[PDB]
Amino acid sequence: GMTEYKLVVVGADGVGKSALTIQLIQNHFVDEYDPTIEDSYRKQVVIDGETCLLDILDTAGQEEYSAMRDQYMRTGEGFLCVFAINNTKSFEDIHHYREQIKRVQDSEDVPMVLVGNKCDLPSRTVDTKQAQDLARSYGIPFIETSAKTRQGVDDAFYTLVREIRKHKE
Ligand SMILES: Nc1nc2c(ncn2[C@@H]2O[C@H](COP(=O)(O)OP(=O)(O)O)[C@@H](O)[C@H]2O)c(=O)[nH]1
Ligand SMILES: [Mg+2]
Repeated sequence: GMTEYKLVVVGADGVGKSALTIQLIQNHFVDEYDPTIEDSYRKQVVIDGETCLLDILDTAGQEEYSAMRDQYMRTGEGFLCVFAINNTKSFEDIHHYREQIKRVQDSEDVPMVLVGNKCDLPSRTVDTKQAQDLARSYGIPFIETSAKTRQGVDDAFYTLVREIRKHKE
């Protein structure tokens, strides 16, 4: 059976969680995707010559009960922690998402990547140094992305898979 990597995209409303997932899946930028919709996506990819499947939950932070949400948070192998480089509050919110992950996983060693999205925008209020400093503090990679231009999108998901492989070895 083809190895599957169960991945979970988390972060504040409006950082580009849906746009990043749809760019990876459909290879286009969606300007408009209902902020309250949480759905999973499955995509076959080749990472360093290994054919594998990514099983991705795009989270929406809604209150309504979802058996699927609970399952992915509990059994997810890797987390993308997304903020927007032009949204200081979304960067300030990252510590909350990391705490939620450690608690549901009951582990201090969960594979994670810090994702700074919307790097196409000039109005940057979160600099590369402060993002690299937070990622260093957590012992995780930092990747700059644009869902709009596709800059760093494969790099973000593929780096998370490389972190999961390391954790499995
Ligand atoms: N300029 C730019 N806009 C983005 C990017 N990613 C998402 N957006 C826009 O930011 C808004 C929120 O995106 P969305 O994917 O709904 O965020 P979510 O709430 O995290 O799922 C939408 O208007 C998107 O079109 C990006 O990389 N660059
Ligand atoms: Mg969304």
